[PDB]
This record gives sequence, C-alpha cells and structure tokens, in this order.
Amino acid sequence: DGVGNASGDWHCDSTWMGDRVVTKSTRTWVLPSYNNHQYREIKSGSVDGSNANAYFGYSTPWGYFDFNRFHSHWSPRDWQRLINNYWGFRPRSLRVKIFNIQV
Amino acid sequence: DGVGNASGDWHCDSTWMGDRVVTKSTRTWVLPSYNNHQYREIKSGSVDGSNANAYFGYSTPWGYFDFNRFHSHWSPRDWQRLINNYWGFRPRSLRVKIFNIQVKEVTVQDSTTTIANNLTSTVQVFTDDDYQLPYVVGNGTEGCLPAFPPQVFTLPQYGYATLNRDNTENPTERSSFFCLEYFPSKMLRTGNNFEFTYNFEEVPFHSSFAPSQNLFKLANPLVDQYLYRFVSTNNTGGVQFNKNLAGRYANTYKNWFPGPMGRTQGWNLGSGVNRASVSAFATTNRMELEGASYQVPPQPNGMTNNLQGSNTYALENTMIFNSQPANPGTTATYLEGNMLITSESETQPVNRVAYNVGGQMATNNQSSTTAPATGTYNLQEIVPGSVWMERDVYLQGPIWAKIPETGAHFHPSPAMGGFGLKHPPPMMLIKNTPVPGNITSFSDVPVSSFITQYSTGQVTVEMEWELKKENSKRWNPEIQYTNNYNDPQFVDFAPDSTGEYRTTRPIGTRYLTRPL
Amino acid sequence: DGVGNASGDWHCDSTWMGDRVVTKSTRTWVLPSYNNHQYREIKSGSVDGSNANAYFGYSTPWGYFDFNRFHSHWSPRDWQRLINNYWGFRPRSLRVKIFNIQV
Amino acid sequence: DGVGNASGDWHCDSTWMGDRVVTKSTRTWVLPSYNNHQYREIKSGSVDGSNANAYFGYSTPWGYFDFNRFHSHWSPRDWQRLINNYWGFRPRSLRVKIFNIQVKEVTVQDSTTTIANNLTSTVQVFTDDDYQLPYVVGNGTEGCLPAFPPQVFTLPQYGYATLNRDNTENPTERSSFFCLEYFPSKMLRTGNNFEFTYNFEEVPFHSSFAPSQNLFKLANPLVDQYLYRFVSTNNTGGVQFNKNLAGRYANTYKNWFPGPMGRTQGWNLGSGVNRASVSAFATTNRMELEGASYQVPPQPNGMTNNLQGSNTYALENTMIFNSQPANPGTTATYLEGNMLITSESETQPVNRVAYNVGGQMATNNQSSTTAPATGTYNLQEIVPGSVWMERDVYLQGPIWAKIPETGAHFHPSPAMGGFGLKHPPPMMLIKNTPVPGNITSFSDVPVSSFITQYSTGQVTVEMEWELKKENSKRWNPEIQYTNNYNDPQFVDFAPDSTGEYRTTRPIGTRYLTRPL
Repeated sequence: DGVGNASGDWHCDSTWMGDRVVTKSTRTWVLPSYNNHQYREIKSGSVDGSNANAYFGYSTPWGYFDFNRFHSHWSPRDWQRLINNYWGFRPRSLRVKIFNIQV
Repeated sequence: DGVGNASGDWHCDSTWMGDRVVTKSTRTWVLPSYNNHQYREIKSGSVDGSNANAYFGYSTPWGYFDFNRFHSHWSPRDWQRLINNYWGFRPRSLRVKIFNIQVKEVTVQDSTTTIANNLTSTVQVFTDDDYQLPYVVGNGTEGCLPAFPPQVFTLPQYGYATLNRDNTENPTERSSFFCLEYFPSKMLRTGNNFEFTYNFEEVPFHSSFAPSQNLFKLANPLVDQYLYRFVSTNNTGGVQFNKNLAGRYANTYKNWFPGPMGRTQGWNLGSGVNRASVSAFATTNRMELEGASYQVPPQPNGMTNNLQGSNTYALENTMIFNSQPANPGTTATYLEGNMLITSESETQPVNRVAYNVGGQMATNNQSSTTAPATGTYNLQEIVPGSVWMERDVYLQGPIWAKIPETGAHFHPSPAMGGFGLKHPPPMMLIKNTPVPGNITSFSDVPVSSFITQYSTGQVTVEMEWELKKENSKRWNPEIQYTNNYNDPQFVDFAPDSTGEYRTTRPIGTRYLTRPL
Repeated sequence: DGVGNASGDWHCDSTWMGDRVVTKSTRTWVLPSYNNHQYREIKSGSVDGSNANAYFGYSTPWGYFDFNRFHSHWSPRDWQRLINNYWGFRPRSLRVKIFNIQV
Repeated sequence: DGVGNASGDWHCDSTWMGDRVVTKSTRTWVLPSYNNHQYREIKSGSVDGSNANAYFGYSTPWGYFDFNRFHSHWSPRDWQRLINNYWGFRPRSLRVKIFNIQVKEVTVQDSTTTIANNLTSTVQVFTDDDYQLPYVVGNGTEGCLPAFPPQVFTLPQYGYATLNRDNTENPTERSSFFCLEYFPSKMLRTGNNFEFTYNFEEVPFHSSFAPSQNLFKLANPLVDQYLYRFVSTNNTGGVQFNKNLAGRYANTYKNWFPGPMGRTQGWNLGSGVNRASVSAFATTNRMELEGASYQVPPQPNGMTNNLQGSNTYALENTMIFNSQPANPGTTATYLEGNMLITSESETQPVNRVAYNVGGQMATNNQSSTTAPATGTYNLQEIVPGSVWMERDVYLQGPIWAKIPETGAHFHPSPAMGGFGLKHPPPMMLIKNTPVPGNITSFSDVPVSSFITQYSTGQVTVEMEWELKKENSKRWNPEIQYTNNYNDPQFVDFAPDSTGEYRTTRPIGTRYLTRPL
C-alpha cells in the first residue's frame, strides 16, 4: 500500500474457549544482511579431539523465523492455567504474519 | 491514508442545547520514549522518616492520556455560565480521537543534534476497556490536557505500585507484573488515526447549589412544637418539663442530623496568629494500613473546612492547588500568596466545622449522689437520618475517580470530589514502537541499541454533559460568580506579557441557593 | 409405593458447565425420638458469672436438616478447583430429597 | 417391584450361531459388610526382606464383581468345542444383571445368632464407566464367578494401592484418595434389579492354532538359493564363498526373525535332577522400578517355557495354577502334584526357548593377527522383521487386562495372556447400605454402631464372542483336545463323592495347526 499507513496491528493475547485456546504473539525483529549477500561453503575438521565435530556445509545470506519454544506463545501465567487444569493438549493450527517492514 | 493528507481537524467548542452541553477540546501532545523502551522495577524504602512511603512497582515505557480535570474541557467563561445557571450536572458520554501523528528521529552525531522525521515509524495505542490494569488516572496526579488550548503538553509515563512486603522495598509472592504489550493495540503510522467512544453509567447529578436554610432550623419560627422537653428536677428530684417554644432552635426536636465529622486542626490564613515554628506532619490526622501511618487529606466527605467570613482553615480538609504548574520534584516552600486554597463555607448550614468538637454526650449515670456529667467528642461517623453535602468540584479539579473493586463500600463518592465510577473512562496508553540501531551479527541476547525518537500529534476529547435546570422562586437576586477585580494589573484567565496563562482563583460550583 | 422398592438413588457429584457448577450430596441420617414426644420449656439463669447466658425457651421433639456448611456440598478437590480459578460465586438454587425411610 | 415377585431368571447356556457364540452364566453371590462400613488406610513396610513389598493404599467397604476368567463363561465341554474347531475368537459384547437381592440382618444376643431378613434394607451398585478409579480387575487376583455353576461365592473387597514414598509405608503428596460414595449409584431393595451393557472395542482375534512349520525353514527343501555365503579365507586371507544348497537350513538367508527373549532359569519337573536345597528368589529375573527390585512373571511375550517332549521348564515364564481354590493367605509349600503347570511348547517353531541363550555375535575385529571371536547373549529385544506368538489363553485363565494410560506403549498384549483393552468392561461395585443401631442422643461425631447385615443375590453375565472359522487343507487328521484318562478313578471336570469340583488339567487353546 503506502509509506504512511501501517500494514498490521499488535496482537498479544490468549483466548480460552472451552476445548480450545488461541494464543497470539507479536514481536519486533531485526534482520542483518548476512555474509554480505553471498553463499559461503563452511566447514570444520576434528575439533576438541573429536571428529564427530567435523562437517561440511553452507551458510546462506538468509535468516529465518523460529517459534518453536513454548514461551514464544505462552505467558508464565497462561502456562500455569494450562498445567493446573488440563490433562493434555496438542497444536491445531498456525497463522503467521510479517508486517510493518522498514529497510 | 497518506503522508500529505491530514488525519483530522481542530475542534474546540461548547454547544449548549437546552438540557445538554457538549464540550470539545483539542490539544497538541508530545511523547518521549520512556525508559529507553524497557520495563524497570522501581522501588523505595522508608523516605522522610515514614515507611508509608515505601513501595514496590514497575515503570513502563508507555505514556497515557489523562483528561480528568475540569479545565481540560471547560473554559473559564463556560464554567461561569454553568455555575450561575444550573443546579447540577453529570457526564454522559465521551469520544476521543488521536490524529496527525508525527514520529521524529533524533541523531546527535558530533554535538549537532538534528531532528528529522521518520515516515515509516509507528506509535502503539490501546485502551484498557476491561479494567485489567492498575487504574492510575483518578488520583490527583499531573499530566492532564492543559487548561489553555494553545499549550503543548508531554504525556506522563505509566507506572504503578503493587504490593510491597512489610513496609519495605521488597515484593511479596502476591505482587503482580503487568506487561502492557500483552494487550492488543493499534499501530499508527503518520497517516493513521485512532478513535474511541465511551458512555458513562447513570450517576447522580453533582449538586451545584448552596442550602438557603440551616438544617437545625427548619421549624416555622412562628409556631411552637407540640413536643416538650425535660428541663430540670425540683428540690426533691422529680422531673419537670417545658414546652418547646416558637423559634427556640437550641431546643426543638430535630428529625435530621449533620453528616460525619473527624476533627482536623485549624490554621489562620492572612491576618490571624498561629503557633510559630510548627512541623505539621507529627500531629496531622492519620489512618493505619498494613502497619504504616498515612496522612489522609482531604479527610472524608461531610465537613466544612472554613466558616464563612473567617480566616481559620482546617487545612487538611482542604484542596490546595497552585496558581501555576510546577516542575517535577520541586521541594520549594510555597506561601499562602502562591496558592489557590479552596473553601467549602457554603455547606456550613449542613456540614459540621472540621476544627471544632462535633458535640457532646452523657458520660455517667446521675443519682442522688452524682451530678450528670458530659463529655465532648472529636469524631463521629454515620448515624441513621444523617445528611451532608459532598465536596465541591472546581474548574482546576478532578472529574471522576474509580471506585475500588473489593465487593464492599459505603457511599462511593470520592474525597477529592467528582463522580465515583464503577467503570470509568478507560485508560488510553501510547508508546513509540522501538526501532533497532545497526545490528550486524546474531545474538540470543535481546537488542539494546535503538534509534532515539519521539512523537507528537493532536488529541481531541468530546464530552456530553447533562444539566439540571435551576427552578427557583427566590425573589431577591442571587449570588453569581463574577469577574470582580479592584484595579487589575492584568486580565485573569488570560496570557500575560510573557505569554504564560494566569489564574488567580479557584472557581467552585455553588452560587445558586435552594431551601432545604 | 411399597416395602420392597427403593424410593430414590444415591447421587454425589459435581458437574461443571462453564458459568455454572452443580453439586449433589447424599448422606445417611438417623433421627432419635427427642424428649419422648413432648415439648418442654427449657431455661437457664446466670451461668459462669454472666447473665447474658440466661434464657427462656422451648425444646421440641423435632429434628432438622442443616446443610449450611460448604463442606456439605464441596469436596476438598472441587473446592480447590473453585478457588484457584474463579473470581467469585454465588448460590442459585436448591433441591432437597428425603427418601428410603426406615422406622 | 415387590417382595413376593422374583426380579429375574436363571440363565446358563451357550448358543452357537455360525460366526458367533453367546455364553450366559448365572451365579449366586454373597456380600459381607466389609470394614464395618468404613474406609481404612492400609499399608505395609518391607516384608520378607523386600521393599518392593511396601505400599500405601486404602481398603473400602465395597465389593466387586469380577468375571475375568474364561471358566466363568465356558464349560469344559464348550471350551473343547471351541479349541478343536476354530482358529480364533474375540469378545464382542457384555451384558450384566444383578437381581433377586436379599438383605439379611444378623443378631447375636446371648450367643443365639439368629438370621432374619430385613425387607427395607438396600445395596448400592454402580459401574465405573469413565475409568476414574484404580482398575484392579485384570491382575490375576481371586474372587471371580466360580467355574462350576452351583457354587456360591463371596464378593471380594475393593482396595487399591496408591503412591508410597521411597519404598516405605508412607504416602507422598501425590497419593490419592478416592471416595467411592462420590459416584452416583443405584439403590436396590429386595424387589429391585440392576442391568448393564457393554461393547468391546475392535481387538485382534486370539490365535488358537499352532504353526505347522518352523520359521527358519520356510525355503523349499528341493531348490537351492540364488544367494551365496562367506565360508572362509584361503592361506593368503582372500575370501571364499559357497552356494546355499537345498534344505541346508543352518545356512540359508532368512527374511524373518524369532521374537524377543530374556533368558529365564530352567527346572526339571517329575524325573530330572535339579540343584538340591535352592531358594529361587535370590536369582530370579527382576526389573527395577523406583529403587526397588520386582520379580516379573510370566516375563514378556515372545518365548516358549518348554520344549515339546522335555521336562525342563522355565518356571518363571510359566502360568502356574492350583488344581483347586485355596484359603486366603496360605503359606503351604505345594509340590508339582498339586499344580496345573501350563506349557507353551506349541509355539516353539516361532518363539525362542526361555532357558537357552538367544544366539551369538561378533565381539572383535579380525585382522592378520587376531582370529574372529564371538560371544553369546542372554537377552534380545525387538528388531525389525521380528515375529512371535502371544501367550495362550487357558480355560482357568484371564480374559482381558486394561492397558495402562501413559500415552506410550508398545504392542499392548498382556504378559498373562488375553486381550489388552484401552477401555475394558467397567468395574461393578457393590455394598450394603449402612443401617444405624439405636441412637438416643445427638452428637456431631459420626455414628459408629450399625446393625450387622449381609446380602446375597444372583448375577447373570451374557457375553457374545466372535469366531474365526478354521479353513485348513491339511490332509491327515489333526490333534484335538480329548477326554483321555487311563483307568479313571473319578470323572474330571465333575463333582466328586464329596461334592467338590475336580479339574486335573489346564486346557489351553492351540490344537489346530496352520502353515506359516
């Protein structure tokens, strides 16, 4: 759209609705330009006296979003509300949004 | 929308439409980035030799809009139009708007400090509609929309105290932390605006009239009572009565009683000698709570701090304002010449005088051997068939207070005046969304270097008030609030030669009278 | 109805249904014949050096059901489920039943 | 209904209808008043020099119906009709009925002990349908409906162990108490009856056939393999191969492997010398749990405890029953002559022998200087492409077990045989409703004197079973379970001269054969 209009809003919440609970988290991220835009082939030999440490691979100039920790979605208090009252739980869906970008 | 289009207009006004009046105010605010984007846990121990001063809490990086002062909505002249003509009023609705936002980036490279505007930055804004956060608005604190419309103000920083342990700086296992980023908020770029409406819950009209009769002298001064009274015993001890005569108010039977009172100390303003070199604190009225001693001005409702035509004031039963705004944390010793000391003398026909005893009563049992003895009292609470007048509202004072949620209260009318609300106008919080500086490598440790910036914008508040029309049959003319100054050197309630707004007097609300 | 048919069943339970919770309690009571079927006028003078202890009244041959204690309706565990999760509560209705009598 | 009308009828039967068979059993039960109507907390420390014996729990005043033994539903002759003709079977539904109740009051005044019936007393009954209570039914314990229909049985008392702390008698903060009066139950007077139905969840058929081939010799003995095998190295170290010939099963390539095994000790029954004066315990197979050492008979599935035509038995991999029922808490030393020792020898073509090593494997790396070395193993768990046969079901054994709720299990088939169920037939609990003695004054202290009494009634269980029809092309005749006794002194599975039911042998389930 445009420069002077915001592309999304801030949502942090927890909505308990019986058999479901929906968590929302918003964070502010910063992204460095990695490697100076190029792929590099990274590698290692036997480090610390262990060749299980050896590897061969590639670093890229990309970064990624990782939300695979519970504390990224649950507050200490909602976590307590979950473990003191339920016998189990499992994830059902996921929705992600990236907005308000600034280079 | 866009950068080159304005998101709202300027509205300042007052529209009187019979039973209603609608006020509109627009101001320009500026918002600093508080704390450098982070929450801090603030605390204090025993300060000034009082552990009631200890606390434990949190400052946040948010600021808030506070419009809980009458002068934020009323001009001196509309206030005069209200108090000279109506018997009461109460708030009905509220509409708020934040618009024309501008985020500015500040860079201080080589002591040049240049301010540029950042077109892509945001401010976050939300209203706490379920009252889930500590409500700090109605506690007589600074940072409200200014009295005078051209003034630009800084929004205050949101902070709160939670529970401290044993009158020390330490928290308790019950102390809570509230993260404000844990609520849903709107983000606004320079082309965006925020709007919010609210309706007040039915509250009683404020009573903007003074009583034209004294509560203890409501009987007709021409007729006697058909009731009698014990007046003595004869030389043998037999009881004797006398009829209550016409107009002998010191003896008539009464149906109603004055409101509750707790004796406060009285001091003389202007002419009138006081005890020299005193230190108030040590002898002020206190209430204990959790093991600490707190001063409790202005004392509970139901008293009068001044007796009309007298210079003795029960200073702690009084609202004391400054003639002008002061800097943060000033420790200057102001004198009477700098203050706007309010007086509730127009409630004296119904409210007991705070610096006098409240009455007296039987202390023993008389018999042929002992004479009846009596003893005065200094405090007396509510009794049935008690009546009093609530404290007055001033133009420079507070409009509402939140009634604390505890499940039990009596007559929810705030000591400082105004309306007591179960669900008051929600707090509106605002902050500059953080923008990280140059970060070149990865770290799991949170970013701590930000671009410094601030915002500014306009805010419009629109309140609808309902009025209670004055319906008197008084024949002679009434007292009115009037612009009376002997040899003015400057116009009051106007900017002076320097451009600073002057106000030399507190304007209350009771000019009209009514028979009890 | 009859001698060889039961007049009711045993119900003890707690049913949580969102905004409501319904508790049920069944107990077995025994009723003595009090006073030997007659009313008596009972009374006392000043006992333990206090005349606030004096009274005049009547005992009857009747007994009564009293369920005005929380533990008559709540188990320790349902009580815990209530005080760890709700901000308040209030009673809405009551239903009582006396059955399976045996003289 | 009423006192002079019966609430149900007697049904004992077996109805074979092709693919289904329906069994019905009725028995007469008696129920004592347990504990004198109260819950007690029971516990034990380290008994017999083993703290695995310690526990903490609760006995209740309830008794329960347990019909988890095959002989509760099958007669010896219907069992024979099942194992000589079908390849498998599984339970489909269950229907239970309790009727013709009679409460008896017992009074022992002056050593006369008279029994009268109390027409107004009740029994409470309920089924735990949500599995909220500790399920004690499928753990090889006594108190099931008897084998023989004319026998009258006592219902066992419900009790359970919860958590004890550190292998001692003390509870932990996690130990739970379950009050059974906290469930909804029916009350039955002498004219009432209780009915209950249940459907089993789809389970795999039990496999009532023995394998007609050995798992390692499935190749055609007439053709060679087109695969070769390493057979040695020449005087220089170069490797040499040989073709896998026809019928040389010791070398062929295999596709499938025998099931898991954990070596158990083997003992000789009848003829066959054993080590004299031994004390099994000290050297039995154990598993540790929470710091204690437990014996684990009958060991996990996948082994065979006996090799056909041999008298060596891996006794702890064996189900050992008594030829008759015993009194509670007997410490007698039974000999082989009193037991019904089961044998799983008909699984030997697929299951490894429990008292032998499981195989061997490479222990080093050969080189010009070291010769290849190998070492045998005593235990080996599951590998991919493993096959084994589950333990057999006996007429005197258990039908099902509850699979413990933990969220993680592997191949839920109980060590003692039978069906493993997520949701098994719910427990049916029953108790005599207490009746207070003569109470003349009031007390807040709970009543502790009751009229002593007991109940009795009939119980009918109706189970539907689904059968898997045998579909063989074997030419020669098969092995069948047959009534074969040389010079019988009494009829087996019949009452003797005293009236006591005799059973001299465990009847398993695998008589029919199938090619692998």
